Amino acid sequence: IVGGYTCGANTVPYQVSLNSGYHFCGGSLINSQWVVSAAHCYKSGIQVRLGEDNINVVEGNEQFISASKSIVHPSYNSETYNNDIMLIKLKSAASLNSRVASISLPTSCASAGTQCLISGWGNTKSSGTSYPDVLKCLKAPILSDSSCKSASSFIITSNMFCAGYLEGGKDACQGDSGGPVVCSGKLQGIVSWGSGCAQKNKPGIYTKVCNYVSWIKQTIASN
Ligand SMILES: N=C(N)NCCC[C@@H](NS(=O)(=O)Cc1ccccc1)C(=O)NCC(=O)NCc1ccc(C(=N)N)cc1
Ligand SMILES: [Ca+2]
Ligand SMILES: [Cl-]
Repeated sequence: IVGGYTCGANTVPYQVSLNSGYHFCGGSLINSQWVVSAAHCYKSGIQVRLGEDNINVVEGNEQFISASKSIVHPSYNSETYNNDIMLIKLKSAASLNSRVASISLPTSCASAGTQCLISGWGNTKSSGTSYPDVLKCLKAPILSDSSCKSASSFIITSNMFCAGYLEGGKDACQGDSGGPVVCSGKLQGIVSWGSGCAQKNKPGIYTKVCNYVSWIKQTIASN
């Protein structure tokens, strides 16, 4: 997260770190057994880490749980990042508490102008490299598709939205991938893709979770 702020320990209790020997992606806890992340975060040997603040220190509120199944969206396109979403089932149910909590799925999509909370342990610099140990947060509004398209020249599918600031300086970044965009207590976005980080006229692009609720629900029902 570039141009954000320190969240505060366990202030984003649905925020997950995916670990494969090191933190490599975020995720969102959607019930005691399932995590939503980005399809581009798929890899073998994922351990889900709940209750994290400092990812390099055991602070006492963590739960580390292996993935038992990973389900990449059937239509994930690794060139365009269309359908950039994945479900991860936990080997064991997380113990839910004030610091490890699920986040609700949308009942309907959010609109341009709505303010959202974006979080993760990704790069904090728009130029160069700095990875935080503690969770970072950013408030950012959803942009209209038309303003985003004209500003960036990006192709934005129906399953994507732009959020952030066209002026640059505030954005998600590498390492935030797969993490939450929460708006009015609903998981509306997943950190997906972009062009650099916090650059002018290059806002963050996010998987539009509202389009996947039926898929998530039926997948969970049958797995
Ligand atoms: N030609 C097409 N259509 N390409 C789609 C993929 C574009 C790709 N862009 S990219 O390489 O600039 C992403 C990046 C890599 C290193 C450092 C900063 C940013 C990209 O974003 N790749 C996946 C990725 O790196 N995702 C992580 C990510 C998370 C947040 C942002 C952000 N600025 N909000 C950007 C990338
Ligand atoms: Ca920790
Ligand atoms: Cl529009």
